[PDB]
Amino acid sequence: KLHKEPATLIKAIDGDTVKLMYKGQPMTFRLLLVDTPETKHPKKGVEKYGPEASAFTKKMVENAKKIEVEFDKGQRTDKYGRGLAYIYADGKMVNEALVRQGLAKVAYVYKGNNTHEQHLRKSEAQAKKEKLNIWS
Repeated sequence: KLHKEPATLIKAIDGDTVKLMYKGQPMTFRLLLVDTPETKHPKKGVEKYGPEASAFTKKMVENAKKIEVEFDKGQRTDKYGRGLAYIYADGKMVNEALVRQGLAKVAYVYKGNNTHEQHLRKSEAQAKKEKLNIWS
């Protein structure tokens, strides 16, 4: 069973990454199973929908009264030291909201973290069927 833990927003970084205060310290979290268009790498620069995904994530965590983190059953940090989790804002999963809104594609599973992959896949399919944002 996965369990949701409280966290406090420090700052939204990109569509896919947020810095949170988790169990007393600041930590950067990378959202599990989602790939959003980036607004940063010196390679490609700022991909289409990058700014929208960013604004999307930022709005969601910034207006939340409660942010919760949910680690999966696989590895909990990437090679860069980022926590790999599902993030919730007032009980809504940000990971899913991005996918459902056509602002992220579902990523390949990473080292056993697949609890919500099917759920995300369904949402992606729906966003695709609606030709939303990225799927437009």
